[PDB]
Amino acid sequence: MPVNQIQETISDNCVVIFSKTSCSYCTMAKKLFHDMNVNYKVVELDLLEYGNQFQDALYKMTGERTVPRIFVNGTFIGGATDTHRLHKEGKLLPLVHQCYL
Ligand SMILES: N[C@@H](CCC(=O)N[C@@H](CS)C(=O)NCC(=O)O)C(=O)O
Repeated sequence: MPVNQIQETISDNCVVIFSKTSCSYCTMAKKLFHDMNVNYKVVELDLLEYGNQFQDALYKMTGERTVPRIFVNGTFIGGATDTHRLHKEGKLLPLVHQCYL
């Protein structure tokens, strides 16, 4: 069940980016975490056999189906635009640090 695997992945990784391989928003979100020296897990929905079902479950969980859907410490933070805003505000690295602490 995709909803289970989603929950498993976000619980087992500090940062998860549900992504597609040719999405410019996703590339930007990867770039942001990379530039912060934060390790992330990428799930490429376009390469998964049931990625459509994953995208459905991400809609049900988060309220929207667009990629990227980004989780930090098991908490949905937004898409690419939200993540950049949270980073600009100094809200993102504290969430990353809760993970470890
Ligand atoms: N406002 C969103 C924009 C994301 C977005 O529009 N993503 C496109 C892919 S580039 C999308 O998900 N399109 C529909 C789809 O692939 O299902 C964000 O900042 O994350």
